[PDB]
Amino acid sequence: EMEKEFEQIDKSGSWAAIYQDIRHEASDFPSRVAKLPKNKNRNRYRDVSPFDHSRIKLHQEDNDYINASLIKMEEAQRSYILTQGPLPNTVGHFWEMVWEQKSRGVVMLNRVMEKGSLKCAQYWPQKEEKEMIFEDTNLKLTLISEDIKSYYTVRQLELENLTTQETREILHFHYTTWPDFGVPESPASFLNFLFKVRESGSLSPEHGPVVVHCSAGIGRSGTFCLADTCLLLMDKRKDPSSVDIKKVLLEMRKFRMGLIQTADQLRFSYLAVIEGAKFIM
Ligand SMILES: Cn1nccc1C(=O)NCc1cccs1
Repeated sequence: EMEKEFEQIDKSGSWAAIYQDIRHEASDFPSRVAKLPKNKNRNRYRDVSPFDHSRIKLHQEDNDYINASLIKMEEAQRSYILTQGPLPNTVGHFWEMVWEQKSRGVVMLNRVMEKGSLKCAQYWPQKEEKEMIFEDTNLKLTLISEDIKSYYTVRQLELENLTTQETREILHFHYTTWPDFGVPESPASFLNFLFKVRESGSLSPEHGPVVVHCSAGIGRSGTFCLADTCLLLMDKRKDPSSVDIKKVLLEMRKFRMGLIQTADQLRFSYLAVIEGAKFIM
């Protein structure tokens, strides 16, 4: 059981060592499409690429590329799209992907500015009466409502396909309090946030996969999916303590490289799952 494993690694301070074994065991697949020179300005970080086998393809004939990966967790019946924070020139691609994949929710785990640099383009409208048009992908986006709480903001958005005049409601879940450095002290507000996304229906098989992003789409985004999948497997299995976080992380790393960036994020993922298990048992 992971509670005992947590105390062991913690008391022995072996987090950097566990983390290195995961790094060495992790899959490596080709990322040829990401490295094409025509896609250079579609990537925020040159060292963070989707694998060709799991990459999301845009349905535009010109260039189908976006830095986004489909993570398919077969046993848990959960899918997620993990992507980078959009760039100024990829905001239209981002919303085209949301439209094409029939996603109901967008989960954002970063602020637009952190450590005095831009981590993400401002890709949603700030006021009801100032809608955004993406001319390149023929989509209109309107802020319908905004509910600001202490740790997170939920926004209702209307996305309209200008080509067909269909409209969908998208929920934007914005976790606003992840610190500039390190991880939250307690996983309580992160768990609260995860239960709010679950309650919305955004993670349900009726809809396309939820879109999850931070700046690179591997660190905080990784923590989100890892905690959700681990807690769901504890509901589903005859023996809840058969759930090995390290195994789940390695299975997720077959779909996108680098998920969980630091030993601190690994420790925080254990803590979130251990604490979340109390609300689930
Ligand atoms: C145009 N270009 N040549 C090489 C790399 C790039 C590029 O645009 N990379 C992504 C980012 C743009 C601004 C912040 S990050």
